[PDB]
Amino acid sequence: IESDLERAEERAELSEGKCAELEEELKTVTNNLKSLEAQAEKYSQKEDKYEEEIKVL
Amino acid sequence: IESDLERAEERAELSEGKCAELEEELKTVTNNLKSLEAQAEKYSQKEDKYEEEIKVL
Repeated sequence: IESDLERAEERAELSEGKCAELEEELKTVTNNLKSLEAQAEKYSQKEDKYEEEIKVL
Repeated sequence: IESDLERAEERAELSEGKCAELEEELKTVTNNLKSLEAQAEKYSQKEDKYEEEIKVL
């Protein structure tokens, strides 16, 4: 039973490590998505401004 | 020892489930990020053309 307990412990440790890594990856990619969305909104506004400038000039 | 082993194995199962869910989230967010990268590239091309026309005018 002691050997069985050791095996269970090591499996749990590996699973937790993978979980932590996945958490970090998701955090990074979600931050990237947020930044890109803000940039896209600003770009739409800039595009409208540029079209207005084209018309007036 | 037997009780501790049972609890450890249950913990490992829970961690594995969490890892699977994290994998799903990561893949979904990755796809969304790629789509928005393409959108931003289109934004960049539009801005380039508008800038050129502004210069000409």
